[PDB]
Amino acid sequence: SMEQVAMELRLTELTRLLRSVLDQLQDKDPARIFAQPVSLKEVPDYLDHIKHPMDFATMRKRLEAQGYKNLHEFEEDFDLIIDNCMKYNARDTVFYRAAVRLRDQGGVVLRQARREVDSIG
Repeated sequence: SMEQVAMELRLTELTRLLRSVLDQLQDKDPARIFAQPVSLKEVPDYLDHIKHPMDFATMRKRLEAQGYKNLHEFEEDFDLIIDNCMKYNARDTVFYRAAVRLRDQGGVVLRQARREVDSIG
């Protein structure tokens, strides 16, 4: 149907906008601390601590399959990156501190993303 095409075009355009958002957030992690999944070879107990691991590569895979239907879903995954790290790692660590800085800098980006998603529809 034509309605199904139009809905698909909207999803494609959301995907474009979320790819630009993802790039902008990942620039706020210049150490690449959040770039890849925590390795279960290197942190064998990780899944005893963190039940829903997340990282920028995993989000990029979902995004390229058009697997985010709305901005809320995308933000959920970004918050997992931050929140998982702030639980597993202590305050005095470069990991925790990287997550704080990513959260604070990412807030700005996400605030305007929400306005764009609402504005363009």
